Amino acid sequence: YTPSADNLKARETFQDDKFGIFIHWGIYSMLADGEWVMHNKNLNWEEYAKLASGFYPAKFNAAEWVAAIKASGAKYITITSRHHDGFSMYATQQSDYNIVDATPFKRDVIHELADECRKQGIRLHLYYSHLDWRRDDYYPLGRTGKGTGRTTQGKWEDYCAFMNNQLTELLTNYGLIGAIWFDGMWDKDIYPDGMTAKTWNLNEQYTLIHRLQPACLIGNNHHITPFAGEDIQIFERDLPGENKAGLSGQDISRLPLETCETMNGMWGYKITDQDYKSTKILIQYLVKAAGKNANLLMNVGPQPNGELPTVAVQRLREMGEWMKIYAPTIQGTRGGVVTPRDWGVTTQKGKTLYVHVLNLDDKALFLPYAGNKLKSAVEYQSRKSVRFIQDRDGILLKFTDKPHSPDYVLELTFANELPLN
Amino acid sequence: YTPSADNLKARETFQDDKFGIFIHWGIYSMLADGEWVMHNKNLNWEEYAKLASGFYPAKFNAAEWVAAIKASGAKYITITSRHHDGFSMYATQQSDYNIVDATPFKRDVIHELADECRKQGIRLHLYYSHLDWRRDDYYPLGRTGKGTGRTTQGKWEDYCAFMNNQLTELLTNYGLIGAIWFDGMWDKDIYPDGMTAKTWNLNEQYTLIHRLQPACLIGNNHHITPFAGEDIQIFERDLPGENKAGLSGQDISRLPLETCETMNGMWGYKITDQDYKSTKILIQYLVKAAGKNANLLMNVGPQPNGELPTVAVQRLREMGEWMKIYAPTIQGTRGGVVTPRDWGVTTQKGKTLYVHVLNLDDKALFLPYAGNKLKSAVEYQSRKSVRFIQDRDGILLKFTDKPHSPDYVLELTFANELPL
Amino acid sequence: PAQPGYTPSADNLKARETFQDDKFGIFIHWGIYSMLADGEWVMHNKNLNWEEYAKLASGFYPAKFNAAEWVAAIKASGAKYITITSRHHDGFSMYATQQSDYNIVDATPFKRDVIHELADECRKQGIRLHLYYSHLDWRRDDYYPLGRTGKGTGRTTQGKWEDYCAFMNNQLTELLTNYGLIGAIWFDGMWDKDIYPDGMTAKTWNLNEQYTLIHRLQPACLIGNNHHITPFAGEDIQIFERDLPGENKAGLSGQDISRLPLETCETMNGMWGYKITDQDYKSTKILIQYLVKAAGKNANLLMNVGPQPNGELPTVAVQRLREMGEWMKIYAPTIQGTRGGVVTPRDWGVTTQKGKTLYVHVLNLDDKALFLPYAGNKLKSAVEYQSRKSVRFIQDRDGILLKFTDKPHSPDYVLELTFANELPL
Amino acid sequence: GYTPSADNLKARETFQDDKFGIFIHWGIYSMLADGEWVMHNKNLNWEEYAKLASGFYPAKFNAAEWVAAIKASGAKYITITSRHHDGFSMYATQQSDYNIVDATPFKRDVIHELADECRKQGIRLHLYYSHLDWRRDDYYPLGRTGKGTGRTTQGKWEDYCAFMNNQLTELLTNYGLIGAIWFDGMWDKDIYPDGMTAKTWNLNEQYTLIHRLQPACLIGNNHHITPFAGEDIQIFERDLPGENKAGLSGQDISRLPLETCETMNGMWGYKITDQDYKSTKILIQYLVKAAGKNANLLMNVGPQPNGELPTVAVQRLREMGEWMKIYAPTIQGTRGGVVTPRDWGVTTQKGKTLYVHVLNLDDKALFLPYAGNKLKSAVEYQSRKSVRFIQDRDGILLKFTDKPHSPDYVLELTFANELPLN
Ligand code: NA
Ligand SMILES: [Zn+2]
Ligand SMILES: [Zn+2]
Ligand SMILES: [Zn+2]
Repeated sequence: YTPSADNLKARETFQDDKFGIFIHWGIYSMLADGEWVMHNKNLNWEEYAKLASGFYPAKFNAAEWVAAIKASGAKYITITSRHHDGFSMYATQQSDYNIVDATPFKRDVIHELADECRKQGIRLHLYYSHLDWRRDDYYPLGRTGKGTGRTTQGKWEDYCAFMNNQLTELLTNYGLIGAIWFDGMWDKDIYPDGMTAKTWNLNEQYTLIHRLQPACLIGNNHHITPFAGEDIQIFERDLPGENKAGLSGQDISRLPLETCETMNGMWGYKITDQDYKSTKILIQYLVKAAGKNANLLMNVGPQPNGELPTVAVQRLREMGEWMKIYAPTIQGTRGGVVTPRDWGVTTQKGKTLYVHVLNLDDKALFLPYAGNKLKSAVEYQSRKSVRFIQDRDGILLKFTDKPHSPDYVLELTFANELPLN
Repeated sequence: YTPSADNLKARETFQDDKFGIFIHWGIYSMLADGEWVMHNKNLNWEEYAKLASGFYPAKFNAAEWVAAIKASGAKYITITSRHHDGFSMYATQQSDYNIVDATPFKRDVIHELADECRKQGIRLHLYYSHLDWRRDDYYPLGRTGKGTGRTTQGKWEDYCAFMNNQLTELLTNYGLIGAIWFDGMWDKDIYPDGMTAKTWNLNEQYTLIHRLQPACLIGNNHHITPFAGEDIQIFERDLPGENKAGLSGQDISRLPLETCETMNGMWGYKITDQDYKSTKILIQYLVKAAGKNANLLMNVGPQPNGELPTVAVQRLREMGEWMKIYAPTIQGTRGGVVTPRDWGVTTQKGKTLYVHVLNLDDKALFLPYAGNKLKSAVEYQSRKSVRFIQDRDGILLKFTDKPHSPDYVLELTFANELPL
Repeated sequence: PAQPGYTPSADNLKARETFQDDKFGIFIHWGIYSMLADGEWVMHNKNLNWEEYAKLASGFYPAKFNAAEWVAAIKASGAKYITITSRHHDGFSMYATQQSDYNIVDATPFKRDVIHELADECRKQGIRLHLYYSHLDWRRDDYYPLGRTGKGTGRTTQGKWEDYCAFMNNQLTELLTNYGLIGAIWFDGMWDKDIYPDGMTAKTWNLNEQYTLIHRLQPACLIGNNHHITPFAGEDIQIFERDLPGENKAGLSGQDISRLPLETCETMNGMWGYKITDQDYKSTKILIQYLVKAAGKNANLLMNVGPQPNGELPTVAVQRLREMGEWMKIYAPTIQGTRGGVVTPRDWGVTTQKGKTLYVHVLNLDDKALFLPYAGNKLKSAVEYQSRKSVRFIQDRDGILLKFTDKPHSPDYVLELTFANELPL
Repeated sequence: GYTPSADNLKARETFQDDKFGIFIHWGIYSMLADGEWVMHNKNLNWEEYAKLASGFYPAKFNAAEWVAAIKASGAKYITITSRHHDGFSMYATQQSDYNIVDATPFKRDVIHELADECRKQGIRLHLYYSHLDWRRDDYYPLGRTGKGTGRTTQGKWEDYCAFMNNQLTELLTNYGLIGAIWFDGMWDKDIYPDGMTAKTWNLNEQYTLIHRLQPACLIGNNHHITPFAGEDIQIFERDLPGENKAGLSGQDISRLPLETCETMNGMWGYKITDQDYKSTKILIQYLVKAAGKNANLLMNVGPQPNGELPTVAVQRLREMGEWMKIYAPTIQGTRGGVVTPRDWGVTTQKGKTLYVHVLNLDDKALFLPYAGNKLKSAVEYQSRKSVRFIQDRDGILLKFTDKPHSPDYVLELTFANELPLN
């Protein structure tokens, strides 16, 4: 695999963007207990499908959704085109089990979002599930979905053809797509060959994607070393190199990095979970991702009435108030020469090092960097000079006051370009 | 309270009818985890209310619902006008939290059902909750609804006025109403005066109901001695005199009796519960209720797409095929002079005793009844004669074959009217 | 022959008849799981490490254990035999085995072979001793491959199934050599491998070699196997767990009733091993009726007690047993020495029979007449079993109708009916 | 009111010097092996639970082996449960037959045996004693726990208080010198308005009795609030002073000697399902972090029903001791340092010496926010090599040749003036 020039350009734009919004939306939103409900509660596949003919998110408005997300500073959206329950949220001809043909809503919401994304300057990424709890040609089964009541059995080859045909539709009828974001491969990690490219038909899938849209980036949330043909690496609920959530532990690759996370605790809408992370924690999460050279893909789970959660919209609005001031210290940067520490992180652009102080009550900060003369240091907002001392061992900044919250940012200007590790 | 003559007339018709269908339907059908979900999961009243603007039961059809129910032999429907979550399934003007104003469906389903009920000859009963998990004027709180996020406090007097105004709408704008079926007063059984008529404004409520529709029957699912003004007594998930479900134990009154039960395990739609009682068990439940002089109110929980569960429609249809043969042995009867036994039950009408053999391998049956000469005994369906021996100790019936299922019915004719 | 190839010896057939005559035995589930007092399955249920669990043995000291007192309290109930766990699923041996040091003599400070002590007192007091033995083992690494249980007990090495089978053969040999005459071996656990296509075969479980070995050592020893399916050739009794034969209220049965002697087993509270949270012991009335219903279905009742970690039988269980024996002092002849009666069980009760005698056990009837579907044998007399008062009856070609002067009393209103001809079996 | 004796004040300073002790929770709840709260948590009938006693025989118990394994860690004292909430006495009390000597086949006074060995091996013995009782019917009225243990008779609170006084007298008369009484359980009555008063719990009389029999005996009471007059140590449960990650703290830091208690696995009593013992690295750093906050660490082990200390805990203690063999002077005999805890580590101090404990740092330099006291020298504590430093009015910057090693990279700084205690 050798990525095309347009793909490489897209990789650079992706890393420049730093911030996107995940959207998990499907008929599981009506049950309002998370996107895994079909499997978690062993719901019969035919009984679950009866929900579709009552699905009517009357307050859905794509312009409003995209506007609310753009106001956060985010530059792209990743939306579930089809999740594990096998329901398609677009006008597919591969199955009548889709938002157009099976619901009274009768509208291709992916189409409506694509149109508004294009109009508002937001890039559209498509989540697509390798795992299927409904179709009988997902056979043999893996570790999940054994309780969903399937009693017939089809051919894996036909399931793979189904996925190819759906990917082809998604990359034909919805304009330029910035990425395909695969998920679910891990379902067969119980078999010896269950995590191979051959088992999952990855080479054919990736070649097909890049043939239709060479600039489209491919990610696959398998939590292991990226397969040839992937263009981004995904870390689920952890910064690269961290494993507090237990879904990581894999080596950091050379691909563009993206951490995904929930704003409350769940990907799909969950009516019992209204505990949304504070704006301060969300801002620091984005800064910490940027400081580890990674994008943040922050999730919102839309309601069954088609509105984004009001509290999520407020958080996004307030993140955008901060981005109004600080976006140039995050967007367009890469992880800085000083890797993340307990006090905070650094990001860099050209000859500029942004020092993001997130957690420090003292009035001095040692930076382990030498060999590049520091010409100036100022507070990013006020532009006041920051006193400093530099020698062959590093740089010591001194501050007039306690670092303020949520991020006390210093702009350091060096004589030479900062190295890219 | 002395019931009007129209009310007494309605009480006898109710008992004649013997069989009705309960319907629990609301926006809780969307969450498909039972009608109690708002309390069970301590759902915030404002967050729960956001569900209404996505409620669109597009496959609802009142004519199909009523026809599927009529086909079972059932004679009446009891539907939730407003349950504990406080959402009104009708075009109330007392709150904007209703099916017409708060949902994109925009249709008064109770008015559509009332119209089909009247056209198809089915009587309409209305369930109404005394308990409210949403309104801040339901104050002080009882034992439920403490977790639904209310932070303002109103006045019980205004909540009582709310209930009166809704009852007036229901008994004025929907034609003749066969019964008001109250529920939820047990929520305040934790307080010393929590279960009094004064606390719950029952006398003013009951008088209002009977003023607007004197023939309307009043039931109250309080699980205790019926209050003056009530016209039916409710046993929840048990036959009168039994307490296998733990919600009964109260003395049997002289009011008409009604047992309510679920066809699967839950009143509201519940996607995890697809375990519907067999047709045999449902038929036997109706017969056992009749044999204890009680109606059976059997429940269906409609889906959020507006359809009755297809398996429930099937069960109803199959009950109706049985009723097409056997309806005269339970409708128009009262509990029989021989009270329920392990082998089955009896029902009666005039001088006729119907013996319902539900569970018997023997080719004979002893009946402990004496003092009334038995003139004839036949198989109800075949009309063939059944040999019998009668003396002062009782009656012994003898059969040619072992009793068939689900109900082997004998028709016995006595010289004198059977006592009640 | 009920079971081809296998022909039971004359002495085995005699033991089968005595077993059915006895009708009533007491199950005893005792082991170091009694210390944890949360049931005999605790090592699997809580995924306890096999090495950590074994550390319990060096603290096991049931100082109030008294074999004579146990056997006396059990004899007092009318029970005729005891079935005791020699080794349950946790793999701990409650006797002086040379196949493993993980046993009550070598691994505990108690240092006493309690099966030997019980066998001696059973012989002294006229009670027969049956031995439970587990096919399933959650400790040994030669229980390999695993079945559906025991995957969480921390085994990290693997042995050979052939060595596990040799281990069981040599333990069975010890049990049938060193403890006198043994009335039955009661196997359990082979359902563990019902997840495999050949997992329930005689070949997988080495049953033919085991059964042949048992009957070679003690031809009169009866073999039962709690597999919940059709009995394998060489078994001499059929077990129904927590149900009467033909019933399946507890969900562990459903298998056809064989021609072997039948035995239903049940707990007196809800659990087999001692369980400190479960003090809900069935009433004497329910226990008496359970024994009668078993006898009426031609089955023995094996009723369980789970001894405490201090070595005592639960006081409430001893009281129930005493009160059952008070009833048996009067009514034992209507159950012991009988077989299931020509009238099979009904909602009102059951019948048992012996010779020309039919005992009608009315367990649940408020009316003052009872129809009995039996004809072809002249009824000569009917009396109340205890008072001996005559019971009025009418007999014709369709059956018998008894009439009673009073509502039937509890827990069992027994009538004794005497016929002209032997009752059929 | 309360003025501590000269001997009490001396014992307070020795306790703080010692820094490190081992908690032992042992009782017949060890046989059920599901925690010391089991009789309440599972609503066990008090009579049925007591039947366990006649099967209790910890045949592998050996007081010398226990004390030896604890001494090998560097710890200087042991705190053992003389009687926990289940009401069972682990010593030869004459106030109840429900005790290890009279009610079990073991027939041995394990507190006596431990006291003998503690004296022989030079380890101080502290006695935990529960104010809460789930068995006795004179614990009446009930508080929030123990309502399911099946009591159907009612005694008198004054008789329960007399029972406690009589047991405390035994423990302070028949067992040699006792370094502390460690009370627990009065929070049971925090549901009543007067439920946390000294009057309700008879504390003044109890404390006066303890200090009359053994004036140097230190009194602690795990009530999670401001210490009562007469207490000589303050207890923080599962948190360092000033922290509340475990939710049992939040009380102001007093001027009494401070002690944080914690479990090695997750439970105080033996728990057969819980074999997740904190790593030696985490245990050493816990001890250092406690010392850096001017607190002792009381680290728990829950002995098995066969009488052995868990072997993994013995091994952890041994490894702790291998670290203490090198680093004990940087912890024992110190007080919390003038630089309070930071993300990178902590400081401790003695005289003019500041020990800088680097616990979590990838840099080859460290800024210390301390001024007004001239730094005379800085060395690596273990190697003794000099550490370069810069000092000015804003603080001190230390520079290191290599990345700090684990579990604790210790620098020894020597100042011109005595370090203050704030
Ligand atoms: Na009868
Ligand atoms: Zn378009
Ligand atoms: Zn012997
Ligand atoms: Zn001594």
